Amino acid sequence: KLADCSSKSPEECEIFLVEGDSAGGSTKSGRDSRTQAILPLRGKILNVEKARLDRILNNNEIRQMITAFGTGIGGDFDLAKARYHKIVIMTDADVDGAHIRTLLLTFFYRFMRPLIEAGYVYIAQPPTGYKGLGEMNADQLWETTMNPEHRALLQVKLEDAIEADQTFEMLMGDVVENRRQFIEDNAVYANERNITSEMRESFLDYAMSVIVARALPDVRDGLKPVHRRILYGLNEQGMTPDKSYKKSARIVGDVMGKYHPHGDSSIYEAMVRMAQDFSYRYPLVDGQGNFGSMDGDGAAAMRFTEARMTKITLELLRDINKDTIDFIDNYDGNEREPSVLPARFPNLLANGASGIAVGMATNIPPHNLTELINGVLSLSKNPDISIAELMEDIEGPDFPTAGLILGKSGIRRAYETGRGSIQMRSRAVIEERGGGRQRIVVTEIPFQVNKARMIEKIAELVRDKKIDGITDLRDETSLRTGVRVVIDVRKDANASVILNNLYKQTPLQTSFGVNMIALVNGRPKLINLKEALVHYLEHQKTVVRRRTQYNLRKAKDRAHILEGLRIALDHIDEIISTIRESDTDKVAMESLQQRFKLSEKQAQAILDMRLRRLTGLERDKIEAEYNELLNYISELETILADEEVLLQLVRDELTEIRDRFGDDRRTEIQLG
Amino acid sequence: KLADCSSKSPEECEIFLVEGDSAGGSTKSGRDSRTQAILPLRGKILNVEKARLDRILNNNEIRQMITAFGTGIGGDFDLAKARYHKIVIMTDADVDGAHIRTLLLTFFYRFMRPLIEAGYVYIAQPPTGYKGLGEMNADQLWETTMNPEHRALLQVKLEDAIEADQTFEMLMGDVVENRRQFIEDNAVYNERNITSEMRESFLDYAMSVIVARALPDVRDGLKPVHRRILYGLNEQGMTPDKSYKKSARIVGDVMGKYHPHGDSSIYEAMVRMAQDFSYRYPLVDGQGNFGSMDGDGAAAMRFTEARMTKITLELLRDINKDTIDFIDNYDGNEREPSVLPARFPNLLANGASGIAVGMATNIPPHNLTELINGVLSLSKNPDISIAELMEDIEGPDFPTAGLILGKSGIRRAYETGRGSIQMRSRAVIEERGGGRQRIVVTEIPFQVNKARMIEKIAELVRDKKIDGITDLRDETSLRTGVRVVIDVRKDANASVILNNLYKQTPLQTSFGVNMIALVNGRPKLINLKEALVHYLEHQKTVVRRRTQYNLRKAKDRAHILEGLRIALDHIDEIISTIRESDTDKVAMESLQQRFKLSEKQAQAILDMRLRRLTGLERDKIEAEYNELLNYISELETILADEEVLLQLVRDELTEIRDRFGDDRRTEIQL
DNA sequence: GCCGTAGGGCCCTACGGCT
DNA sequence: GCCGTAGGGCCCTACGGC
Ligand SMILES: O=C(NCCCN1CCN(c2nccc3ccccc23)CC1)c1ccccc1
Ligand SMILES: *O[C@H]1C[C@H](n2cnc3c(N)ncnc32)O[C@@H]1COC(=O)O
Ligand SMILES: Nc1ncnc2c1ncn2[C@H]1C[C@H](O)[C@@H](COC(=O)O)O1
Ligand SMILES: [Mn+2]
Repeated sequence: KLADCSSKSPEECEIFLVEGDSAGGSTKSGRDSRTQAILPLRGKILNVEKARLDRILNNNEIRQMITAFGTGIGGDFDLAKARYHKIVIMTDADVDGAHIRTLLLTFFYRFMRPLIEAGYVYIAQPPTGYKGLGEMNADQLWETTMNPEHRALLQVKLEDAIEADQTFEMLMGDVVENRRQFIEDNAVYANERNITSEMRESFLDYAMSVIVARALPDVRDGLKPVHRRILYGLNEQGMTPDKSYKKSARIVGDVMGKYHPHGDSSIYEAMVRMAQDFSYRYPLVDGQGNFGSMDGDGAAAMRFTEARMTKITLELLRDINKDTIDFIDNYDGNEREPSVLPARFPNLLANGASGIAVGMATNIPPHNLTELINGVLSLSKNPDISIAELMEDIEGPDFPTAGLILGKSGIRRAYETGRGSIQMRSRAVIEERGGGRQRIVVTEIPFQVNKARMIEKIAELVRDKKIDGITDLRDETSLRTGVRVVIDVRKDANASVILNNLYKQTPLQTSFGVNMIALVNGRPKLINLKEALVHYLEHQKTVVRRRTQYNLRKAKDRAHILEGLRIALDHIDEIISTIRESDTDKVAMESLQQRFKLSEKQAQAILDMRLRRLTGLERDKIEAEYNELLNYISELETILADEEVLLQLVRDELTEIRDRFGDDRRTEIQLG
Repeated sequence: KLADCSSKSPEECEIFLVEGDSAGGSTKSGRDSRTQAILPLRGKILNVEKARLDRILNNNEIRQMITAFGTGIGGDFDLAKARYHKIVIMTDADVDGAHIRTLLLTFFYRFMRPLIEAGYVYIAQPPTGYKGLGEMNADQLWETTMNPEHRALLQVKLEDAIEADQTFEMLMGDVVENRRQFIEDNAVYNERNITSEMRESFLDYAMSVIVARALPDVRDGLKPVHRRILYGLNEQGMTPDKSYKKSARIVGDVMGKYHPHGDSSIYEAMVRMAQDFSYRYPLVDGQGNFGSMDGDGAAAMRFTEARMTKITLELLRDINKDTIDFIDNYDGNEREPSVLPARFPNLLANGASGIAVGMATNIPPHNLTELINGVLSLSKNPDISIAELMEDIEGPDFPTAGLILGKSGIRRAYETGRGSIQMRSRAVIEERGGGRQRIVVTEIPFQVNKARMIEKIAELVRDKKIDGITDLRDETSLRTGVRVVIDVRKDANASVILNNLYKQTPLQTSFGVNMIALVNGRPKLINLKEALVHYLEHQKTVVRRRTQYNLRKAKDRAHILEGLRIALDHIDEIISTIRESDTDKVAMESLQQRFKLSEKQAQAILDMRLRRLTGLERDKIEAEYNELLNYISELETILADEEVLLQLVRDELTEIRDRFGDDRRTEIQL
């Protein structure tokens, strides 16, 4: 793995650390080989501030580095035996390289301090706008970043042992609470180097990145960027329900050239999760081929699979090209993307969310679309509606895997505060199997409980004689039968006691521990149910208001044009003779505007008209269209005038989603 | 790996063998778990007929299959110890599936023969046109392939143990000539019998590899996966003037439209085309880490970026002018080119290597200036000898430079299509001070890993097989270019060590020329005069069809323009006519009726916008027709005479030589 | 120790002809 | 034992809560 330099003279040799081999080859092809050694790593390195010494010292990349440096570590560390006098960090110019970078400083800091103290450690500054250094051309990497004559290494300064320790303790250490509070305080949601300055800046930039632009969903359409991009990716290449499937690999290439500069499996498996009906309560993707199973199996590889939108997914993208939502430059400015989807149903809650961020994490369960909506409706009529009153409509989450939820206290605590624990329970019955003996039949398991892994924890529990009663465990699941897991019982054993044991002892009963965080105005926030429904319904007010302002503007732009087309066709031949006497396109435009009182666009419209638009009935079609538009226009000014009318539309259109898409509660909420 | 079934009665238990987890996942889903086990393998299993008995038993997949059957092997076999009374071969429905099939049988037949005797070996029948079984939903894989009520299996039948021994030895044994002679022999361009499957299946594989994988086309020099690559770039306008599109987009364009195969096959093959130490006239221009002379792979395709070079435009030039026959891609959803115009002789310029089935090919690059001088000579002399030609084309011309030792292998190679040609690094001895010397190498042979080469040397010094060396450094720099230094012990002879380096290490290597290409969709060993004769014949046709095409299009455009011209003449009559027809269709009939126009001159008049009644625009129409009229009669000239035509191919060939023709890199020492 | 978006990469097979 | 298209798949790491 080590491409070493040739000179064995420490003082003038330096070593570069890079994220892996894609970067290695460009750095090996660009280095001055005499004095510069290259070490590739393997992406995210161990956080050593967190992991203990047996893990540390048995980690492949740390070993190589210690070896590489010849210094030993900790006590043993010694500065004379250093094989290089410049150890240079040179990670991707991206937030994930900024993190790797803090992961290395932490490591150097806890095991190789004297090294930062002799001023041996440096950070390299490659130019932004590449995905990794494996995207740079050889010379260019060398010239802007590795050539000792034009390059700009930041040398790492340690100024205060006290400050440094604390810094590290907070940012990299296991206590999430002080790392979280570091963020709230410093976050702004919109050449020698001080190691504390660097650690603080670099980890923040990564945290703020992970929080707003990765791991947590938006309140308004329920999605995290990758899902938004994918789903935006499909829409743009109209890979719609009524059209045939399309190749998983083209979709993912497209999405990764255009909206998502992250790896292909982070994206392809995002798309798969959206296709699985045991993951999404209302699947957003339609899946052709092997897309996984409840025994944890991965999808086929993405050359085999094909996909397109679910019908429900169109209701997220409806009204998108009517100015409803702001577009933003994508990562490289060659392309535009939606900052949010219209989302004509409350996605966040219906399909829920799970996500791990920094200094926090989120976990929102799925719900039943019929309930949500009826709930949104009640609140549309009563801004003061209480949480007791919402749970008349929304009984509680509703899993794609169904099963039971034991009681309303947890639901209640979690809808009131955004936090609470809900005990999920498999659907199990006890039934006879002939010969005077019984069995347990579970046919439904909790949400996010791997069945084969649960079926092994059970086998394990009987293998290790921690449970008396069980005579055989089989998995009789199939497409025909559905999920069917059978557990025989030994003759005469009570089977209720045995089932109950399994609930306490196995994932057969799991706790979903709700933590309803989502992105409210690009800043993360713990919300309870009413907050969530309010932001969403605030979002629909803007989606309809803006679609209607759009249509009105469009409608007026048209009627102006028909005002001009009417006049052509009412003066046709003197229009024709105006054009013919004139030589250039501009001089014609000059003459019509002035002659028949036109605007630029009208004259322009008149000049773009085909002769087939002069056939006889054409005049009338026009007049017929002008009048209906005037009507139309009037209506849309009604709807922007009266807030109640505006908010009455939203309902109507909401009432129509429910009608078309709403389905029966799957998960039962036993009480007691 | 094995997903077992619930029952322990082999009676009713059967086990389905698939390609992997892409395919196993869709099979695990669709199965009846009671009676139906699944062992997923991993791609091509070892060919036992060419393997050693130690290797075979160590082999992971082999072992899992043995355990699965639980019957032991050879003399320790036991038919009463069989865990499933039906073993089912359920591979992808593609040539490689077939291949894997044949391989699996070979294992069965050599070690578990009594399993085919006992009637325990079956072959499943998934539907065709899926890349894998993983492309299939579970339920649909169940209704077709796995459900006892609908599935149509084949019980593999052994009939004659001796034709089956001769047959396995022939197809899967390590003597090509028989296997080759089998393809030639058989090449055309329920219950089942084992021999009869083996021939038909191996033949489906071999034939696929030979015509649609491993062998270039004598016309454009391209394997299918390269051609598809260059068209993918064309059909996304990824041209050199435009910026650099991401490697993942292309690779994804190509896969789904064109090439139903692994994405690492594509990207690596597009990679090769960007590297200036591999291609003599690099076809792809890449932004980022594209590998090294030291064996370094390219960077992952999420990072790298690429477009056409300038010279690939020439391979593609006029592709869309019906210069070439399009054909239906794999799934019937797109059109892809059978071949590219190839406006310079790519096959020979960039050369080619591919390991086929029953045959291989290995052709070297050449210098484009000489190649084109060659073709010119041939155009004005059909009866030119390989030797005449050789006055133009000295010999090959590697992109890595170096020295060729002699002309005899070359001569041989162009007369017959086969020969050895000995390649040497360019190397020189020079002082370093103090009497002492070094050896400094600067170009190295084609296809030689500069790193592997150095290590080999370092192993030889350490093991003392080579004497008189005191150091060994690679001082290659992008700035100074390739530079390998070897420090001779004082007083030692440097020229002897050197000729010792050339005997023992890749410093000298041989290229074994073997010029097998596809001539009319059929694999053939050709020679220099045929490589160039089949190229010229392709130029004649490419250019003749374009100039035909270009004439059909002008004559159509002329026609329409004679329409617009009549409109402008009688414009107020036209107005009149159109205003007094209620509908378009009634205008259309009246306009044709009225002014003696064809159906198309009328639509185009109905289409004309008004802006085209302005003075400039009027003149614009008159310019187009006089110009095009004159163009037409030029096209008509060319087509009238084979010689004016041929001379055109020469003036176009000459232009390209002029523009991209470059200096010789490899020296031929007499 | 697993839920799910992120960074990062390596190894078995077939096939032919040269060494 | 390498060359070059093909079949096929696996492991490490961060991050937070339970
Ligand atoms: O970026 C894309 N593909 C990347 C190829 C991913 N390889 C897929 C298979 N890989 C591996 N699979 C199993 C085991 C592995 C073990 C070591 C290294 C790679 C492995 C390594 C990564 C892509 C493909 C098509 C369209 C868009 C992107
Ligand atoms: O690395 C092994 C393979 C190499 N080798 C080169 N050429 C041959 C041929 N023709 N046959 C066998 N091996 C060849 O030599 C090394 C040792 O050989 C084996 O054990 O295979
Ligand atoms: N809620 C929980 N908290 C901590 N460990 C849990 C856990 N659930 C399962 N485990 C397993 C994982 C490890 O095998 C081991 C201890 O944790 C550890 O050291 O990583 O126990
Ligand atoms: Mn429990």
